[PDB]
Amino acid sequence: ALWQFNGMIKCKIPSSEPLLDFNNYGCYCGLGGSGTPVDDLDRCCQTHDNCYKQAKKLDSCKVLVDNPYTNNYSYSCSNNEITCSSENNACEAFICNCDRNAAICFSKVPYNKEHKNLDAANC
Amino acid sequence: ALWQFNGMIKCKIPSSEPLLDFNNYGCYCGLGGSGTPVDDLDRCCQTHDNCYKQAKKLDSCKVLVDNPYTNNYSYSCSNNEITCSSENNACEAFICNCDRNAAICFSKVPYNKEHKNLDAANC
Ligand SMILES: [Ca+2]
Ligand SMILES: [Ca+2]
Repeated sequence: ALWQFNGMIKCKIPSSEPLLDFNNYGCYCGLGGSGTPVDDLDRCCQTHDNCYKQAKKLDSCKVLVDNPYTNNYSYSCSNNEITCSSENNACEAFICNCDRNAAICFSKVPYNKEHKNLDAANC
Repeated sequence: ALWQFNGMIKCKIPSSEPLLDFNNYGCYCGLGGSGTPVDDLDRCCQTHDNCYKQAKKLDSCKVLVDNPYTNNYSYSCSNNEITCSSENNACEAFICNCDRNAAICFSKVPYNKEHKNLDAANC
């Protein structure tokens, strides 16, 4: 869920408030997304949107009526590393991994304020 | 909460159903507990009851109206090891550790069916 993803990105970027800093960035970081990623942080977001859309094709995920930003899973953050728990059932485990990967991606790319609240005419 | 503790003990003992196998064992494994532990598994349970009672003295825990078996925290199980997450606030982090320790204790001691549903006249 949204609230596990928020903490995974602060696990990796402790100075950040992910829901403010990474929301509404580029063409993909945020609800939906279309067009060409404007940079690498945006490409991180596009890959995560594709991961979430892959998750929805999983038959395990067909039973999950709570769709991905409300679908709760388990993970821990320890010494700024993220671990998806084995108690996750297959669907939750797929979304956890989607989230792990996007948070780690976000910590490896530049952040460009120019792209914050980027006008949609760009996507 | 009860449901995080159940999974921590299956993290460590994967063949088990903790809520059936360790409930109502000796004088301490179960709600409450008084008397002398009948064995080492029971002493594991006494130490965990003392941990939970220590937790209740914490000032952090004073705000937690949901008392410990409903007080949810985060942890992961990976390769049969348990890790209490850093996103746990202090109270939850104290209970998580109480639970980590009891699950690891339960995996290191003998299990004695004689003590299963042990008559209270014994405690
Ligand atoms: Ca998006
Ligand atoms: Ca007890």
